[PDB]
Parts: sequence; C-alpha cells; structure tokens
Amino acid sequence: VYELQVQKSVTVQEGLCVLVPCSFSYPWRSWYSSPPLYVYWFRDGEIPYYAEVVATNNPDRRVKPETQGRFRLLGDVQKKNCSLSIGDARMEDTGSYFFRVERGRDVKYSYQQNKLNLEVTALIEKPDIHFLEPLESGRPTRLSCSLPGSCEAGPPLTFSWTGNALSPLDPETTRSSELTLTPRPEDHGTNLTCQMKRQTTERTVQLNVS
Ligand SMILES: CC(=O)N[C@H]1[C@H]([C@H](O)[C@H](O)CO)O[C@@](O[C@H]2[C@@H](O)[C@@H](CO)O[C@@H](O[C@H]3[C@H](O)[C@@H](O)[C@H](O)O[C@@H]3CO)[C@@H]2O)(C(=O)O)C[C@@H]1O
Repeated sequence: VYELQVQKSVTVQEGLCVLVPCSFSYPWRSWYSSPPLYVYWFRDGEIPYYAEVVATNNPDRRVKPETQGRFRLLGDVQKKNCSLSIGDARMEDTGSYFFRVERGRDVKYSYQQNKLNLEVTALIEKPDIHFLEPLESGRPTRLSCSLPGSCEAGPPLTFSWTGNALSPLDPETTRSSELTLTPRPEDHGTNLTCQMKRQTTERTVQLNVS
C-alpha cells in the first residue's frame, strides 16, 4: 500500500536544473479525521527525526540552507505528487535521496527502496543568442542571450556582451539579457560575445550586417 514511483537515477549539468517526476501512495483510512500530510526529501542515510529536509511541505521543519531555494516540491502533495524540482545544480548535490510521508500518528514511512540518485555533471552547454535575422545596417534590432535548461532558482545570471560592434554604444546597456543596436558596416563580420555568471559560458557570433 506504500508505493513510490520515480526514476532511480538523474543527471544535470552544474549550474543548470532539472525536474524529477515523482508519484507516491500510502494507506489512508480516509474518514473525516483528516490530519495533515507531510512529505520530506532527505539526503541518503539521514534520520527523519533529526535531519533538515532538502525539501519538505512541513512549515516547521528547517530546510538544508544549501538546498533551500534550489530543491522545491512541485505539484500537489495532496495529489500523490512528490515530484522534485532541482535548480542551479551543484557538484555538492550529487548523491542519493529518499522520500518520506507522515500523516497522523499511523502513517509514517520512508521510501527507502526507491532512493533518488542525483548526479551533477560539469556545465558544457553555452548560452544562446536569438533574433529575427534582419542584420541591416542603420536598423536597430534586439538580441536575446539566454542559457538552456536554466532556472531562476539560485542567484540570477549576470550578462555582459563583448565585441568591436559594441563601441558605437554605451558600455552600460551591455549587461541586460536583451540588447538593441543599430548595426554599422564595420560591425558586419564582427565577433560579439555574451558571457554569464551566477552572481565560463560564452557564445561568440559573427555579425552578418547586410
Ligand atoms: C511500515 C510502516 O507503517 N511505517 C514504519 C516505517 C517504515 O517501515 C519505514 O519507513 C520503511 O522504510 O518505519 C518507521 O520506523 C523507522 C524510523 O524510525 C527510521 C528512522 O531512522 O529508522 C528505522 O529503522 C532503521 C534502524 O534504526 C537502523 O539502525 C537501520 O540501519 O535501518 C532501519 C531502517 O531499515 C525505523 O524502522 C518510520 O517511521 O520510518 C516506523 C513506521 O511505523
């Protein structure tokens, strides 16, 4: 009657983030005496009684400072959902984790047979630059630099574009995610680069000003 559905292993590039679909079941006498349902996600081998959750729906249980903000229980706990959202991954998060349910004095149980093995890899993916593809001189167009599979989980990502085609403008307006520019002819073929840090990921593109 105590079942938990979840893929056993998971992977994420450092700094990025992933969602772990999870479902769970437990016996419920189901009558009016309906006490609160509390769920926890702990690190492997920690004792429910004395550990800080990596994630929990209990508003009294303290959460591991390291996982606060990055490990969140998506979906509805009252609806078999134990899905875990893991953001701004860290090599440190690498490890095993188990899920626990507690409801009333009767329902108490750790799903020790279904641990979640999270593995954090090194960040390879580089940012992205998007636009309409006009590339006409004397015609301003905005660019959108963004990193794939990222969450607004941890500390925001700092932008900064580099290039010779940036001189014809204010060094200030060169920190946003988006950016406009009236491309010049000397900018055509220029090497522009968008950098990102969470408070070495670069994307350098040759400008095609027609
Ligand atoms: C079965 C049920 O209705 N709920 C039990 C649960 C479940 O059997 C268990 O969660 C399934 O994984 O066990 C409860 O007691 C356990 C709990 O106190 C944990 C806390 O650490 O310890 C468990 O025993 C440990 C033992 O202390 C260790 O020395 C050993 O290395 O591992 C054991 C686990 O295999 C207790 O069984 C629970 O609430 O989790 C009591 C529920 O009634």
